[PDB]
Amino acid sequence: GGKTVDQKTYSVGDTVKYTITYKNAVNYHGTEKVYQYVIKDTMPSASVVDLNEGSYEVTITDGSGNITTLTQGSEKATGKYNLLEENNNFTITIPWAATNTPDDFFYKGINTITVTYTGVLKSGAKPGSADLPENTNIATINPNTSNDDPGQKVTVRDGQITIKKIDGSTKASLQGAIFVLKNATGQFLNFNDTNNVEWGTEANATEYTTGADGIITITGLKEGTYYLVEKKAPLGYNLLDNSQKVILGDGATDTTNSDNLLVNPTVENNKGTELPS
Ligand SMILES: [Ca+2]
Ligand SMILES: [Ca+2]
Ligand SMILES: [Ca+2]
Repeated sequence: GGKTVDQKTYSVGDTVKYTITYKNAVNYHGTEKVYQYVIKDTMPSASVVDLNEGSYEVTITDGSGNITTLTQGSEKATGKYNLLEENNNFTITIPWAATNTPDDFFYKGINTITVTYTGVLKSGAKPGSADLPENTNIATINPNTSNDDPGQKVTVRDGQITIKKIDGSTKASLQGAIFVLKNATGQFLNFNDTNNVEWGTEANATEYTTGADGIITITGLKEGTYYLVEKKAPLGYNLLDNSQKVILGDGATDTTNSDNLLVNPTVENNKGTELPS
């Protein structure tokens, strides 16, 4: 639709670039002179996507491709837009004519209004591919003082890996194993800032321990190929030599309800000699 984001999925802490596009901007609406367009954007909670205030680029593109880049201000004048930011939301008002009644229009023909801006994904975002109103924003664009536009929505997305650690023979769930997560580019996950996934050295990696249920949950990752690296085996088990590949997104296995952003790899462990005896 008319509201889009730059990536199909994100990791927590990533910059999300949003684009709002409105292609029907002309000088009359009904028989009424258009003297402004109002763009209102209601974002998710800032605990989910935190708007970067002041990040806007506002343009008008005419039918020939000519671009006018607008600048911020309250004056009713060509080349301007007014901004109000409150509560993680914003409203942009673009004056369209020098006066409100019949001329003194600033722009001619059929124009496209584009607003680009950014936000930052935070820890409250929900993972997966389902209907997620909490991850969704809505932008409306209306002439003059109308509020009838039903708006354009987009949902930011991320993924989750639920690791289950078992004994390869008995299939029992095993507590106390320690893993780190590696990406496809040689780096290790540091998720110590709960609002920001980071990738770096192994020494700086976050260590995850399998719980009483054998599980580790890592929530808030971009699609891609990851590798589960065992740092400590459960008590009595041999340390696994090699990592286990886990795909999140296209190509995923072990999905929950066919959702390739909710994956459930099982890692098998091998009892060490003393434990079979
Ligand atoms: Ca130009
Ligand atoms: Ca109305
Ligand atoms: Ca980051």
